[PDB]
Amino acid sequence: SLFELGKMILQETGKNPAKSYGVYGCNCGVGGRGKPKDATDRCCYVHKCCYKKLTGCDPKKDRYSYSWKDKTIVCGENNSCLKELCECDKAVAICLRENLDTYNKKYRYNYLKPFCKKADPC
Amino acid sequence: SLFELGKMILQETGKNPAKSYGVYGCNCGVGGRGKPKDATDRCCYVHKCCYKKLTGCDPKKDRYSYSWKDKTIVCGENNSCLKELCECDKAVAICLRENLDTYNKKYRYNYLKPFCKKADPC
Repeated sequence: SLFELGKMILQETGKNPAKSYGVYGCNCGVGGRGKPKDATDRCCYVHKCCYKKLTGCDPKKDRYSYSWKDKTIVCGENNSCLKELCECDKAVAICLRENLDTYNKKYRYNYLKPFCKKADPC
Repeated sequence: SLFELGKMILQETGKNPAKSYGVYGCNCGVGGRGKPKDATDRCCYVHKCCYKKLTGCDPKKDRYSYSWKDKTIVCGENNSCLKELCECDKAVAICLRENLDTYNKKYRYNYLKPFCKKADPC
């Protein structure tokens, strides 16, 4: 769920998930996908695409087990869907962190997501 | 559109709309409605309901004219839906502004809007 996702992003990036990625670019946070504005945004793009593919569980609300072991998100062996969900979340948290170097505050508070160029299909 | 809306919110509240109301509470910013966390959130609640009554225009993207006259949002005539849209946006900007005094930064960055109690029907 967003609980785990939020925590992962926090654990990885060291950033407040909602603050730094709640309305970032065309893909981070709620809204759907749009043309990624940068690497950070594409993390979220990929992440949402990851969600799209998920069947059998709710990415937003379904809880799952993961742990923070040796500063690594380790998804619990939940079930197939929740594991994928966890891995989606882990991936984006890692991705967001990996792309903190190009994280652009200019993209941080995007009130204009619907005006993002349409996203390619996932 | 979110251009006018954001601008209205800015003009009324002085606040960066996406920062302060992009992810605030259960109702502000993208996402839908939820039980308002407070008066600010309830503005957005009312706003989103206001949107629900619109037909013939896209509240997110359809631009419309309004002027900032005597520190008042004055909706241009536009057309019926855009006028009504503008009035929705005006109302929430005003409401957001009116409720700055209880604007709670602890609701500002809600990564968990899906976990908000379900909104009442509009």
